[PDB]
Amino acid sequence: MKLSDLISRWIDVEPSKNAQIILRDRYFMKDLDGNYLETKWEDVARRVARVVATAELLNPSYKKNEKLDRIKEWEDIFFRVLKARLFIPNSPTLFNAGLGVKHDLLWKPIDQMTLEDYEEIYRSRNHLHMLSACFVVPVGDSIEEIFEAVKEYALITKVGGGVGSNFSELRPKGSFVAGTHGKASGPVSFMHVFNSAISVVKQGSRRRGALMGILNINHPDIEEFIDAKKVLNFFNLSVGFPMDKKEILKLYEEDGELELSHPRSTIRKKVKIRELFRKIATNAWKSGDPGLAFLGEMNKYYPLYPHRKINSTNPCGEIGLSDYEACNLGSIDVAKFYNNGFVDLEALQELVQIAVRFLDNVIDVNVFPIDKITKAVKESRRLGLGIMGFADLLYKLEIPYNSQEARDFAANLMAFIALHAHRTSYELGKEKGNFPLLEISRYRTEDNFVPFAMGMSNYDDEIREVMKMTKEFRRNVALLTIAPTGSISNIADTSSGLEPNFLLAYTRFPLLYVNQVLREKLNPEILKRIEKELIEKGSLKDIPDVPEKIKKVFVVALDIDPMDHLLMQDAFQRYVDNNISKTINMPQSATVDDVLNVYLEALRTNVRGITVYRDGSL
Amino acid sequence: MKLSDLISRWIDVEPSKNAQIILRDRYFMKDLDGNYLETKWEDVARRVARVVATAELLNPSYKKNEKLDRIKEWEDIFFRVLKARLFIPNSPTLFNAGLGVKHDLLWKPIDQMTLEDYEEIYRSRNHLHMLSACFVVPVGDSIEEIFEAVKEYALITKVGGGVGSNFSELRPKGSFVAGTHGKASGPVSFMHVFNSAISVVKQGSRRRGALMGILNINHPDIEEFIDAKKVLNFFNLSVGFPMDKKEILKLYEEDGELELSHPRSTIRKKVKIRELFRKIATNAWKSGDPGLAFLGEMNKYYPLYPHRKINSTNPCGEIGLSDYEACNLGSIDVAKFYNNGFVDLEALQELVQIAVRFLDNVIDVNVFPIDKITKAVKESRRLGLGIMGFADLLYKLEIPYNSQEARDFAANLMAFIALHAHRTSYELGKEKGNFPLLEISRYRTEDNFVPFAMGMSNYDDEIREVMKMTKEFRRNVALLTIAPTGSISNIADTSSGLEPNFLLAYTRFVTKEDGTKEPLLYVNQVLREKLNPEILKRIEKELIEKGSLKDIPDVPEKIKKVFVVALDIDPMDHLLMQDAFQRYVDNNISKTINMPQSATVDDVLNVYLEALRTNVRGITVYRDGSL
Ligand SMILES: Cc1cn([C@H]2C[C@H](O)[C@@H](COP(=O)(O)OP(=O)(O)OP(=O)(O)O)O2)c(=O)[nH]c1=O
Ligand SMILES: Cc1cn([C@H]2C[C@H](O)[C@@H](COP(=O)(O)OP(=O)(O)OP(=O)(O)O)O2)c(=O)[nH]c1=O
Ligand SMILES: Nc1nc2c(ncn2[C@@H]2O[C@H](COP(=O)(O)OP(=O)(O)O)[C@@H](O)[C@H]2O)c(=O)[nH]1
Ligand SMILES: Nc1nc2c(ncn2[C@@H]2O[C@H](COP(=O)(O)OP(=O)(O)O)[C@@H](O)[C@H]2O)c(=O)[nH]1
Ligand SMILES: [Mg+2]
Ligand SMILES: [Mg+2]
Repeated sequence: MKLSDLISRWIDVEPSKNAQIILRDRYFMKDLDGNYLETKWEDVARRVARVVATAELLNPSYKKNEKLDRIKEWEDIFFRVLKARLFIPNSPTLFNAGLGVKHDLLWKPIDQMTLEDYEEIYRSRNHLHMLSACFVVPVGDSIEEIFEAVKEYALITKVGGGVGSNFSELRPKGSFVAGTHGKASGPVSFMHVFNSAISVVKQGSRRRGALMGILNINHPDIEEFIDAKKVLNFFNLSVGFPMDKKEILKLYEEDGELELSHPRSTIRKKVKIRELFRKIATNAWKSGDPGLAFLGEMNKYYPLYPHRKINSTNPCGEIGLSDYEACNLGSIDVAKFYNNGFVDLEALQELVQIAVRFLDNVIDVNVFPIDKITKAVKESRRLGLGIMGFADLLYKLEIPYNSQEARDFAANLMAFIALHAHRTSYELGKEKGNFPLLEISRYRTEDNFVPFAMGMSNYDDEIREVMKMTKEFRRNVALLTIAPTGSISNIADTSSGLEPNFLLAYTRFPLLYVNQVLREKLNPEILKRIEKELIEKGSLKDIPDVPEKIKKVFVVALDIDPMDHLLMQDAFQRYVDNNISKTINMPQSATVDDVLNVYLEALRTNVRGITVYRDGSL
Repeated sequence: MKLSDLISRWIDVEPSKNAQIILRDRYFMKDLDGNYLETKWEDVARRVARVVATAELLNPSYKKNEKLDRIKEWEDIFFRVLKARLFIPNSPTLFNAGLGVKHDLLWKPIDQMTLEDYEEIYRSRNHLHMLSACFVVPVGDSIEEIFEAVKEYALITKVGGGVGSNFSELRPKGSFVAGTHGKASGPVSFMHVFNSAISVVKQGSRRRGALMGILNINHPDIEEFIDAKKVLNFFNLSVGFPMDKKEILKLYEEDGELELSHPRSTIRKKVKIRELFRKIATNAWKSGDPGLAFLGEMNKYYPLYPHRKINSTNPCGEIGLSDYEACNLGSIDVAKFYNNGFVDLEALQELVQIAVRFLDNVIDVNVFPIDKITKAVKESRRLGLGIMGFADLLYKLEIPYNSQEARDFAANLMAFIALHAHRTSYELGKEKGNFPLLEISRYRTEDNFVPFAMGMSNYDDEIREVMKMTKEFRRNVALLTIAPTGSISNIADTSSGLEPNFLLAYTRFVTKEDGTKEPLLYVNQVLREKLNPEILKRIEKELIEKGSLKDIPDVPEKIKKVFVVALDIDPMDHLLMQDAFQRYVDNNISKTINMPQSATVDDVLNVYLEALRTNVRGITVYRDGSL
């Protein structure tokens, strides 16, 4: 079906009461005195679409004389997709689009818009007009650099961004400090200062700080780092693996030793890699931190490596970013593309093309707090297009999430999306200009460069042809992710990212969500029976009656075993150029060795990082 | 006697074994491998003298034909006074002088020095060559300004400076934040972040962070602030009074109210000033914090006010500084100037002269971490010349510290030092050029401006004359302080600043090798010389135990009266001695008002009230046994 007719299906479906509370609470724009300027999701869609359409003012392919018609056409299509909740950008785009701009321009009817109105919108965006969720900044090994970075953390946090750093440049605890003849405090002690700073800075009532701290497996303070969260309450922590995954897997299998060293310390030490891994797995088993960051695997597929390098991810791991790089995200609700036993690929291809342009346009109307970041974004134009609604889509297609069928479907769907996103990046490079760094990237300097592993779809040959075409034109260094969608999936009334539903019926903090696909499928009588027990047991697994069929389709996170979580992550990652947010859920009864086995399988798969969470742990 | 004759008396006297421990521990320079580059006090005096003499390269009054000779001469006199421990600069001058300079230049015989050698010393001073103890920075009401200040605190602490700020620009807790539609954390919450930063920064083993935080009495978060230290372990805290001390005393006497308010907040509150005072006194009675900072009184005597403004002190209260301003200090051991019943003013006047040139030269070879600081110091050239050994001097003169005799003597001594310091600033402005802001200062734009209150000396008229002469030539905006001298008085083997001796005797502990802790027994040297050694051996047990001579049987009354220690002296007598010095000091004064364990909160309040009537610029109290 044509997208415009899909839009018609969804556009007047009202957000749920629960989603409306969330919107009122933090997304509807208020004036300085606290009065609402927006009361409905329609108003947000209008505002955001108009602001992001103003980027077309910069399009060199439009004659000054045609610009108004073209801008209005993009506003209209952005508005309709957004109102329908077929695609939603990351929260900061929703919170901050239009800041600075006269209230009489942000919601005015589109048929009244003049070229001067759009110019005024573009000009009046203020210093807070920050629309991107993901940031990385370096923390160099000096007091100047550490405290400049603390300042950057605070500035990013204030405007609503999530920021990560690799702390491995900081010399280990005890190291000589030539300047004072002293002993260095080490990275962990400094991370405490970053945490203290972020305890007092937030985006008001809308968004607290969210941080990632990485320390590399071979740093002399790695053991202290691994136990650091056992304070650092604003940080997620992951262990960094800058080397090849294969090299580290081989070391483990051969029971080898890892040399812990640092370039500006005499502190050296040897540790058995198996012991280090067990220490990680033990802490993860207890508390869920730290995760693993396969930085080597990110750089393997980074088109600008090795003249730029990925040293860190943002807070939830989904984008690997070079120093001072930021990235804006957005997600398609693929559950809205179910049509009579199939995914409507006709309409999906159309939305992927719109979505890529929208995310690319956000770069042009985004304002960052630090010039180095503005520069890094402009040079690379990395985007993060992903999906949400995946688990609910599988429910509609009657596919169990824990099955090879599901995984082959996921690979093929992600492959389709990736083909069309990259084809769109080609078209935009031809239309608007290539990203500045194309010439020095592997898209240009190499043949047969592909930014992901592939191997699980018949789209692969077509994907290879497109990548060859982008030697010539390419708007964006990379285009895809799967994010947590912790808030936007709630706004869209759909499942989160690629995750299975955690529960089919449950209350969040008033009350209560109950899976609509299940409500629409399960016998409405055999439903009011079981319901009490389902909220009690948290699954259908051993409720009797309840058809087995409904049971096998309507699985939740803890019905699905750790390896089936992991292999789902791999199926998607083979067709994602950035990374993926995935929690490997594990039963309360899992052991430390069960965790280690997830790590070893992860090292063989194509995953770029790992997060585990053992039920009942925290 | 001539200063050269006094120098002869002291120059070959080495520091006590006690002082030598401190020096080896943190004053003797080491190479990157840790090997000692210095092993005698002599070696430190050579290095510092040579570095600071290097500033004479910039003296525009010298012809290059004499320049080597002139430089070598100041290096020589600097070396002799430092070696003798007659004058010693603040610790950071001693720790950092010569950093960046090739080791072959800092200690080689002076007769091997060429003008190329001095030029190279000047050129190779590195970014850690920081020679000043006292800093103030602003903390403006924005996330950007707050975290820029946090960084500044880390950079200053790294190089071994002590820093203060007034945090009153920060809007009170719960105030609107327009950029986020949020609520402000308030100053105290931010001060916790500064403390956290400084928990991980220090000048190696030499020196931990030392911070001052001031909040003004009409800030709406003042009550929270007053109780904040009852965490902030690197902060001293003082309450700021930017208004006239008289205005505050009058509000108190009338039992009036203060309106608390802030320019970036809508909430205002009225509080009884007596209630606020009792809150301060109760916390100080418990813990020693917060102090009082009479900012208004400091600005009363600030020659650049209101063009520039003192909003805060450094950590120990002794220098009131404008934003980004710093100040280098040094102190004269006046105990060494006793001669046969009198102070040797002949030799003291010559040393004042040398010392003011030394301190002014430090500015020229000092490297700061932040350009705005370099600028502020260059524009003002503020110095902090003070004294140590004062308590020991009184013992030698057989004057009780707790007496009008002592306070009269103090005022006269400080009046004399002030006279000849400001005279040498005149001579220096003529030789080297005036401080850039002389023009806009009250030394030019008024008649009869004097940067301190006077009123307790024969010298007042001559001081008035010197200040008039200084309308024309003046190298320095201000010259004088009395610091704590917590380390340099140890190196000099003398009493600390203007403070009385805390104890006349205690057990010192020496690391033996083998094991222990060899207990030695320290008795005050002047007491050792006056007291019959038979008696001393008899009473010293009891003297260590009781921490005073006062109730020891068969110690002569004259000895009891003269050899007083801090807790023998009542709080009013502490306070009035502070007033006597402050009348002839252009910056402020470090003084602890010691209070007996038996003092009440009412007794603390009465100290604060008497302080409002005297000429003191701030108050620190410590009640024995409170912490
Ligand atoms: C000064 C100082 C540094 N450090 C750590 C911070 C950085 O990780 C590292 C170096 O900081 P720096 O600020 O670089 O110290 P430096 O340049 O004077 O010494 P070097 O030439 O040997 O670099 O030392 C502390 O932990 N505490 C300190 O007091
Ligand atoms: C952003 C933010 C500010 N503050 C405090 C820091 C400053 O004392 C004060 C101002 O911060 P600013 O950084 O100046 O906030 P703003 O400029 O966006 O808003 P305004 O125009 O109202 O200044 O608020 C917090 O306590 N928490 C915060 O998250
Ligand atoms: N500062 C801050 N950033 C967050 C927070 N939650 C998410 N982010 C950022 O947004 C990214 C994507 O998270 P996602 O859950 O998809 O956000 P949504 O767009 O709000 O649904 C994270 O990886 C962070 O970079 C938060 O609470 N605070
Ligand atoms: N950073 C830091 N500064 C100090 C310390 N002790 C003193 N200061 C600074 O030195 C100034 C004068 O102190 P003083 O005790 O006379 O120092 P001394 O020269 O070491 O004897 C204080 O007022 C502070 O500003 C310390 O331990 N750390
Ligand atoms: Mg360094
Ligand atoms: Mg502001």
